[PDB]
Amino acid sequence: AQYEDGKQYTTLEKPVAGAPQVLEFFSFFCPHCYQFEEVLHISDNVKKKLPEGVKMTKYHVNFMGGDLGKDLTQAWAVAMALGVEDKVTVPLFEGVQKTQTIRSASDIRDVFINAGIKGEEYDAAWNSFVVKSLVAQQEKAAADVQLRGVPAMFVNGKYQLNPQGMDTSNMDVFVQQYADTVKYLSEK
Repeated sequence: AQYEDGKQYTTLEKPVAGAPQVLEFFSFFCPHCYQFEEVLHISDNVKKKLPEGVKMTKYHVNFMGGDLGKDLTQAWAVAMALGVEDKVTVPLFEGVQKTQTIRSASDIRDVFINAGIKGEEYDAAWNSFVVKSLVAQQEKAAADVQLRGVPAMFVNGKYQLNPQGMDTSNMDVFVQQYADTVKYLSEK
């Protein structure tokens, strides 16, 4: 076949019912994730090829960066609750991996302030129980698929993208193959 289990994807031995259609995991500490966001724009290019009616979910994980890793998962929860993902993703990646100016929750907070979210609004979100369950959702989804590495994408809780089995000579070709694979699995 052209798309083979074990080649461009793997199949979960333990399918996850009720899972989001397209589920992506990342960490602001994750060097390939930085690439995926900054250079390849994977999430965006997957969306451009996905069908109508399919929604895209992205969650942060704890298992990188210790204490600050967990802070970041709560901050992504805040970003999701306030709908400001597209305004903080890049400064968070760069603050953690490029400039190294993010070392504490307060530094994470500065990114949101500079992005124009109000202090009060941020702190209320940060401490809200709606954010606590969003943290819970992120952790649970990661638990349900036995996640020990990122970046990771899952389609309908039973297929996992396998980017190592795609050619990386050409960034652009890699992305389209990646995206086309998701679309394929989507229709499966």
